[PDB]
Amino acid sequence: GSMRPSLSDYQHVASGKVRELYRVDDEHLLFVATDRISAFDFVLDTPIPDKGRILTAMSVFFFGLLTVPNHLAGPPDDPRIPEEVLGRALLVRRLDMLPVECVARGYLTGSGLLDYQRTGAVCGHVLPQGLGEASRLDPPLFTPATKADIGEHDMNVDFAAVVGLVGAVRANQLRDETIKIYTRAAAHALHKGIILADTKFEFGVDIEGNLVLADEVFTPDSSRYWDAAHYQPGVVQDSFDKQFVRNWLTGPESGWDRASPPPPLPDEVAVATRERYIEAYERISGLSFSDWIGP
Ligand SMILES: [Cl-]
Ligand SMILES: [Mg+2]
Repeated sequence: GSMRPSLSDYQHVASGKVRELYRVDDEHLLFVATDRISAFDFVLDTPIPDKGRILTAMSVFFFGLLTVPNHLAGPPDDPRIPEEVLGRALLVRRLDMLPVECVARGYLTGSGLLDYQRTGAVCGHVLPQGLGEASRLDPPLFTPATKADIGEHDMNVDFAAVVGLVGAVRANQLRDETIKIYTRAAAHALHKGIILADTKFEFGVDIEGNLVLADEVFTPDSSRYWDAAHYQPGVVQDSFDKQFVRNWLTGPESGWDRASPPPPLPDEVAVATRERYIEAYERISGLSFSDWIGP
């Protein structure tokens, strides 16, 4: 119950599209989720109320589910967390981050599908003929990418590229852990009626050289969430979380031409989206979001 510090007491160190990172001390960071939401590669003007809190709750749930070491350095109510960001910020260990976007795909969609349609391959994996949109990939594929321009899409790379980034043995480890963790999480979600079609992890290494899962894990921003009840290979699957937002923006009311920066969302669309996040979280975790901490 020690008096919580102000966020202004920490040094702001980086800023992403919907996340923020603060230095707490030499060895610790504060990892903050905002209520911002992105669609069609735009951060939208309208925040989704409680999104940050809900996605934080989701990450914490999955870190608990998985056996691999992770960057969490205290509980979700740790006194080092400012009141202002309570429930949407975690106290974490500083790590030497490995510059590889560790992506697993259990299903063929997005840039993976496009690469396959162009080349017959994805990230060095030569796939069977006859696959298409939302085809199941079994075993799941390790489809690493690297971050690029401020700017552009992530660049899909092959295993050799990853070896050149982190070392042969470490690259093998990245591959193995990514597939293992995705496979476990995917089966868990599916059992609850939610497909995790793919996911992106970042790992770092601690002072001793151990691999440590960082960043956020298995959120609908880092993973494609689909409703299993409606899964049909061969057609584009709806985003579990973002479909109401997408339909509104590209629909009759928005007055926005997606083929040529989107307008604000109706409040009713934002509240409905908040409800979809809570549904995803509760169904997957078996927990109640009402028990999740807040200011
Ligand atoms: Cl993709
Ligand atoms: Mg997050």
